[PDB]
Amino acid sequence: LRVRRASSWELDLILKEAEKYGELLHEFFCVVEGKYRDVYAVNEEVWKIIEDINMRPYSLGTFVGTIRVDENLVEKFYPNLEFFSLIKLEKNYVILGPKASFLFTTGKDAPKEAVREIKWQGSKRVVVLNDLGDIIGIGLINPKSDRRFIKNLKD
Amino acid sequence: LRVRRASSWELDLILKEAEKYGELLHEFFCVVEGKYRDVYAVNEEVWKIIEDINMRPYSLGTFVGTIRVDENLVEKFYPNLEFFSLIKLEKNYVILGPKASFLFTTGKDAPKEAVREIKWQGSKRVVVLNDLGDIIGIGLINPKSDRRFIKNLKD
Amino acid sequence: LRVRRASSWELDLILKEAEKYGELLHEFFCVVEGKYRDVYAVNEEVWKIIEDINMRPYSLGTFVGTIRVDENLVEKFYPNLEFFSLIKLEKNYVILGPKASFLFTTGKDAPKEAVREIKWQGSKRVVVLNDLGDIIGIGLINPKSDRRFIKNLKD
Amino acid sequence: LRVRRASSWELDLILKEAEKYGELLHEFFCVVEGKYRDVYAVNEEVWKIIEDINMRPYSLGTFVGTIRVDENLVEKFYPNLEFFSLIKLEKNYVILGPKASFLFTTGKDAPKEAVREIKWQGSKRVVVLNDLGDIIGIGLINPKSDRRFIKNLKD
Repeated sequence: LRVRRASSWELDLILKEAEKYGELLHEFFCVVEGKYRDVYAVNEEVWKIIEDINMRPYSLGTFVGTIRVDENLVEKFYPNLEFFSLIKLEKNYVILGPKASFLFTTGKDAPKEAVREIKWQGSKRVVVLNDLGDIIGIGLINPKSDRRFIKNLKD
Repeated sequence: LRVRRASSWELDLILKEAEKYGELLHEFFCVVEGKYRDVYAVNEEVWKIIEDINMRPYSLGTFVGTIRVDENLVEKFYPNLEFFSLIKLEKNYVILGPKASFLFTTGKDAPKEAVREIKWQGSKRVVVLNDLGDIIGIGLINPKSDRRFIKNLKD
Repeated sequence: LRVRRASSWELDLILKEAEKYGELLHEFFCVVEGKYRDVYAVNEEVWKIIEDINMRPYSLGTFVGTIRVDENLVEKFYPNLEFFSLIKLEKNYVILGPKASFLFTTGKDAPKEAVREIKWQGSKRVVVLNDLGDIIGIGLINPKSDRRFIKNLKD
Repeated sequence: LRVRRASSWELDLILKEAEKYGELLHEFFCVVEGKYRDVYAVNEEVWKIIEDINMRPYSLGTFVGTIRVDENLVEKFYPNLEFFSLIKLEKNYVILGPKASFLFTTGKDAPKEAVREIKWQGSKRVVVLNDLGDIIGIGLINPKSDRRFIKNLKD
């Protein structure tokens, strides 16, 4: 592993992803060149340090996902759920009732009737909130389906 | 311990507290009559059940604080930090920078220069947010002080 | 959906799994008959209640995995990581150094040189501990390989 | 603020405390000279770095407590609960039943009848485990009392 600050390109990929949902509140990222490019949210100090000193991933901050080239030969940032804690959430989310929220955390899809609020602006992937506004996972909207309207991806 | 649904009075005390900060998103509470009255956020089903069946505190839901009579012989709800996860936060909070946020979680007060945003409407106790908008504790505003502008109460 | 206490057979499937690793410390389980049989660790009181009163999964306790029929037409309990918190761990585990432990939590396999201790007794799946003895995930031992000796399954 | 590796003396104060309970599994600590000396468990890499580069507390690792001079003018390390995650626990602990464990996490003392196991070797402060062997807090043994045999200190 080489560990470095994120490239301008990589930041844009990370930003593109965050901006599907809202405002990216966190500025500083490092990349761990492994098999794939792992993205860490780092504090400003670590971001500064990493210029002069290689640091191991366990000293960096928070792993928030990976950059890979997808099927279409398009580089994408693939966030983990932790990445979403960096976002002031504004859109492409659904709020589920408490029962459905709970079930969602067990890997269950959510039915449409369980959706209390949806603010959807296009994204396939939506942030799934429980009824307390907390992120419980990421879901795949299934615009046509009812029982499985929000397909469980991550929880 | 008798375990019961919260009284209308007790709900009002709980609501009074939540409404210093925003909208109480959670409706159902039980009270565990111990030495003091412990408040649990319970789901609707448990709230319904508790009518017919005593349940032990470990089956109820989330302990969110205690009702006691304060110094002025005034009954107050004393929330724990968990109570605040029930509130759509709107006011009486401060947002700290990441460095100060971190230190706050170690029990440190926050200086005024660390305050990135304050939406204060009167309360002595403010919700302290980190720079990601997450609740890191409760603070006592010290309107006149600088180094200890937000006194650490809970984190 | 039907929620009931776990059958004798289901308890054996659960116990079989726990006993690969150690002593199952938790006695009481319920099953939620959904698409698949989901297993909840419940407290004794809930286990008692669920006799006379249906409860919803969000009132039950802790989701710990699912019973399904595998490829061999053999019923198996598939634990999630939370299940392992119910086990006094004794065997089929590895302990990783801190660097490898951290990386494991990011979905990385662990190399053999990272294994500080292994107490392996046959199981494909091993509990992966960090250097503090805390469960960080489950891994697939690849006895013959070096770079990917512990294949990451869950973390 | 000055951030440095822990002194030999400070390491002894930390080790003294850990060794009341078992084996300190973590070797590397830094100290943040604030109002008091705050102790951070840091990884080896950070411990190495902190030689040549000041880092802020938010980059260090895990805050585990504070060194202060007590009433007897004796320097002591005061751990927080997180410190105990660094210890292979061997002694000065009690194990509580699940009901009492839960109540303990709400700040309640534990009665003697709730103690399932006690391995006590002298310490006023005992690690309190739940019935799954997980640390739920620290308690003050009140050898002579029954209702409040384990006084709740931290949970």
